[PDB]
Amino acid sequence: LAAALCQAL
Ligand SMILES: [Pb+2]
Repeated sequence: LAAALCQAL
């Protein structure tokens, strides 16, 4: 979940 968000941003 944390990774997904870092990538998105
Ligand atoms: Pb991250």
